[PDB]
Amino acid sequence: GSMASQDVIKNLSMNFAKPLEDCKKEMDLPDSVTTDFYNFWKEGYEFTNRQTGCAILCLSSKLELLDQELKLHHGKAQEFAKKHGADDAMAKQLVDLIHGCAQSTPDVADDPCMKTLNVAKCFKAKIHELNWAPS
Repeated sequence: GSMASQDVIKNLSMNFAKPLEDCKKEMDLPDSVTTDFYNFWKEGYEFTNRQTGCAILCLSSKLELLDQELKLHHGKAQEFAKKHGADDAMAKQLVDLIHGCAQSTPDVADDPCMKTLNVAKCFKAKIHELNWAPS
């Protein structure tokens, strides 16, 4: 049921966010990133600023999920989902959601942080639409 899928997204989310303290101390990120992460799955929550996108990129890099251009490595992202309990179909669906969001969010501003935050907002909305967002 939707609760089982939510549990996969919870496991993914918690493991993804584990190194946030390390990222904050390495990059001098504002404490607003920690607030945005606490509220990441809260329905109707809007993110604070582009530094939350920088935090998402730092967490992605620590988990070796980014390519050299700071874009998601689709294969590594799929495998990350499977290691946290996604079946191959669910993992492929999650990567397709991120890919669709990235195609809707070209990096016109040469700002990987703001582009990443916009992709994350789009991904969050798609996950709520599927009732896959954990409380």
